[PDB]
Parts: sequence; C-alpha cells; structure tokens
Amino acid sequence: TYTTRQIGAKNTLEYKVYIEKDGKPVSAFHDIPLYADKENNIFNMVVEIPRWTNAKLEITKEETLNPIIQDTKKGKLRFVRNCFPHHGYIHNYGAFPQTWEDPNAVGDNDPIDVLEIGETIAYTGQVKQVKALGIMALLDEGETDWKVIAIDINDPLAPKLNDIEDVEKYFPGLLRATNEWFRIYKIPDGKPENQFAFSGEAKNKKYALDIIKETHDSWKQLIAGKSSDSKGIDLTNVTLPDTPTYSKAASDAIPPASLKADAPIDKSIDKWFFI
Amino acid sequence: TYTTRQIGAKNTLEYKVYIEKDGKPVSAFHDIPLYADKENNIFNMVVEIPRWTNAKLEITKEETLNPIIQDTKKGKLRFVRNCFPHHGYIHNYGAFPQTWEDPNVSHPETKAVGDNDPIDVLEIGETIAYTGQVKQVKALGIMALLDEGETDWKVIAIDINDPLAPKLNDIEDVEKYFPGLLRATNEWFRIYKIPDGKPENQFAFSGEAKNKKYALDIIKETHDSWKQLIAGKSSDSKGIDLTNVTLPDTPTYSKAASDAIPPASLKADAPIDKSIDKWFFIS
Ligand SMILES: [Mg+2]
Ligand SMILES: [Mg+2]
Ligand SMILES: [Mg+2]
Ligand SMILES: [Mg+2]
Ligand SMILES: [Mg+2]
Repeated sequence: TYTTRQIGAKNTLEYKVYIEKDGKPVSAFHDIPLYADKENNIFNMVVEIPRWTNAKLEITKEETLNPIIQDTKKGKLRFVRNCFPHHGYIHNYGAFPQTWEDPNAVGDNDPIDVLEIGETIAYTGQVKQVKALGIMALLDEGETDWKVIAIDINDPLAPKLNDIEDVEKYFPGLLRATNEWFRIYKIPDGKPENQFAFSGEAKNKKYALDIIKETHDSWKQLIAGKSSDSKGIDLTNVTLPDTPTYSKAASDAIPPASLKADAPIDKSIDKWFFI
Repeated sequence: TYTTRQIGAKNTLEYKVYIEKDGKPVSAFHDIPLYADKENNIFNMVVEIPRWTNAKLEITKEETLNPIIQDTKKGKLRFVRNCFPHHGYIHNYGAFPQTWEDPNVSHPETKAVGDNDPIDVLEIGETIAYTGQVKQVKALGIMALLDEGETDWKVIAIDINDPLAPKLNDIEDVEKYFPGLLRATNEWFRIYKIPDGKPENQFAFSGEAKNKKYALDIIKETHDSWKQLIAGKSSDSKGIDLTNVTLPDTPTYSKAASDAIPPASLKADAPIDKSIDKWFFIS
C-alpha cells in the first residue's frame, strides 16, 4: 500500500512529500515500479501537481529518497500563474517513476512527464495506475520535453479510451488547451512562448510506449551506476538490493509526518493573466 | 464595518453566513445600502460565490435577515459543475442588495418576467473574494441573460480597490484589459446548467454587453422594484422575508431580529464529494 508523508507546512520552503510503502519512506524516483501491469502496459504515475493548483511541485533528483518539493528560484517559491481561460495546471501533472530522459534534440534530465486527464483531482505524492493514450513533444531550449497523455484506469471513461483519437472524442478541446497552455504558461514569468515539435500534434499510444520504454532503459542504466554522468542525482533506494546505492537505513532517516496546516499563498497568485 | 457570522461548516446543509455590522447581523438583502457613494455610482456588492468555486451559495430570500445558504436540489447540496474550459464560476459572483428582478411584470428588454432575486453581479478583478464579503464596486456594463426563460441581468463590475480599477470605466475597457472574458461569460451562462439536465440559456441582444449607462438604468429599475417590495406594496412578494433592522419607515422593521440570530459556530470546511471535480465537455 502506498501512502504519503508530508514534512513541513504546504506552500513553504520546508515542504517535502515522501511516498511510503507500508509505512516506510521509499524513493519516488527509483523505488516505485514503472509498471503496475507490464503485460497490459499499465503504468504507475507519481502525481506532483493536482489539477487547478499553482505551486510548482516536483520530485527532486538531488535529495535522498527524492521527495516532492516546491521549485524555487533564487530562494523564492515558484508558482505557475493563471493564464486565461485556464486556472493553474489543467491536468493532474506528474511523472513516471523509473524513467529518465538521459541528457548524455536531447533528453531533459528528468523522469518522463505525464498529463493525467481523468475527472478526479489527484493529490501530491499519489501513486495511481494509468494507461498511456499518446504523447506530445514540447521544446525547451533544444531539449525534448515529452508530455505523455494518460488516464487513470479507475476513471469512469477509462474503458472507452485507448488511443489519442479517443481524447478528441471524449475531451474535445483538451488537446488544443494543452497546446496553448504549454505554449503560454511561462509568459507571465517574463519568458517567451514555447514551441512544440510535430506542429503540436499528439502522437499515438504506440509511439508513446516506445518513448516511455526508452526512458525506462535509460533509468535502468542510471540506477545500475552505469550512466556516463549522474552528477546531482541521488540514487539512494530502499527496494533494489543489488544496486550500488541501496540503503534501507535511508527510509528510517526520514523525519516523522509534519504537524502543520497549509501556509497561506500570497493573494497575487489569484491573478488572471490575459496573454 | 461589515463582517461575517458563520454557522457551521462550509459545504454542509447547516452552513449559513450572516452579514454583520458592528458585530450584529443585518439583512444581506435589505439592510446593506445599494450605494456606497451614490453621486459617483459606487455600489455595495454582496459576494456569494468566490471565483473558481462550485457551491451555489445564495442570499436566502425566505429566511429572516437573508443569510447566505447553499442551494439544494431534492435536499442535496447544489454545486455548479465544471464546464470545460472553465473551473467553477469564472467571476466573483454575487448581488446588489436593495434590488429585485420583479417577477410580476414582463421586462421590455427581454419580454420575460424577472427571476425574483436581487440583480446579479459579476466582479472581474484579480483577487478572489469571500462569501459574505461586502465590497465596493463600479459598474462597467450589463448582459441580458434569460436564465430558464426569466430576465436575469448580469452586471459587469470591478472592485474599486483592484489595481486596474482606474483604467476601467466602461464596457469597452473590459475587452481591452480582459480580452476574451466577455465572450467566455456569454458561453458560461449559456451552458452552465447543461450538466444539471437543463437546456442551454440564451441572451437578448445576441449576448451584447451593453454599456455603463445602460447598466445604471437597469440597476435603477431593480432598485425601484425593491423599494416597492420593501414598502409592502408589491402585488406578490413571493413569500420573501422582508424583516430588516435599518429601514424604520418600512412595515417589517425590527432592530430585535438581529438579537435572535444564533452566535457564530464556525467549523472547518467540510469535504466535497469527488464528483464535483469532474470536467464536463459540452460539445
Ligand atoms: Mg517533470
Ligand atoms: Mg520533461
Ligand atoms: Mg436559482
Ligand atoms: Mg442571484
Ligand atoms: Mg439572478
């Protein structure tokens, strides 16, 4: 059973979320199997950011057991601003564990990103089981920043969704909103409009699976200690006994759950930008 | 100074929010002056529903001092559903006090009776409001919604404290600083009850947002209708509770009514059923 352990108050620099397996912290990057059901391509997704929230939460590669923390720049907590007509993130946003876009266009140096499109709003550190529907390629300064489009297998519509064309049928306009969102979401931060490969097209399930599998193989090399360069990445794990960086003690070293209410978010984050 | 008195937990059947002045409840419908500054047309808006929320909180016409209570259907709490690409209400949503959409006459602009409620207000500023807030707003324009066949004007307004307020003086300024918002507003009010199994709504004037001058004229009409109502002179007051604590020349004045309201019993927000998360794709 996967649960979460929160350290610190939400919306502060101290906030960290660890994933627990049967009460014990594990690495959110390395210890959660990519596949819930390999034969049927059911993936575990680690959720970082709930739909319609603003705080830019991410698995941190550099801290032991890779908790989810809020992104910072020069000491300041980072938020996505509201970009009309959107409110925060428009997907449950996260990543596949045991994947890595090896930067050694080029890998983006993180687990492959996942947009989960189902009805229910997720929680930070949730491990849910999803099926892949397709994939888009956002460009980020020469890096290929893939966005997998997926749905929770427990979603009421999941049986009716198998490939990318089904997203057009049951979620008309969501692909367009996705294109627009990733194009404009940094404009309020003083950055340019972003660009997609393939003229913004979403490639199909088959294509997505090939990319996901490649990033899993890269992670296999990484965790084995065999990548050409893993600088800045903590590979400590508590479930892979034959890896050089196995250390069960790392689980015990994590502090207990925080006793704290969410810190308030500055009211400026409410603002709707027309851009 | 206006404050709020909350009974119970938000998102429960027991929840009520009374507006207080001097720590004592007043009628949210009748006792809050329409104008904060009459000569400059600065209005008091009673906020019901914050932007990006779902619970259909409303001033309760039939309850003494007209607290804000969540609407219900078959006894179950009513939440407006998320209609793609929107999340809940896309404005801070509320009403002008001391107004009434007269249900006993056909309104000439729409050829329909009024919806029996205070005139509704869409406040477009950056900050998300709170339920029971009294804020001061300028009117910018107005849209002639027919909501389930009833005259249901929507005033477009902005909080006078918004950073952009000085630059927003008439409806054309809304399109300049909030491009796409008026078009989205038209869509929202057309489609928002389709997930409830109701028809699409429609607008008069093909959804045109009429200007500030037009808005002031309609606001005046609805204030005049309320003046008749509160005097006990409506042909049919629809069981509305006209009890008030600030209008001595009215038959239903009673300073005592305030003392009869229970004390605050504020509880943490109750959870909302996960179904309310759902995003509906209407076409
Ligand atoms: Mg990522
Ligand atoms: Mg990426
Ligand atoms: Mg109603
Ligand atoms: Mg109303
Ligand atoms: Mg109305």
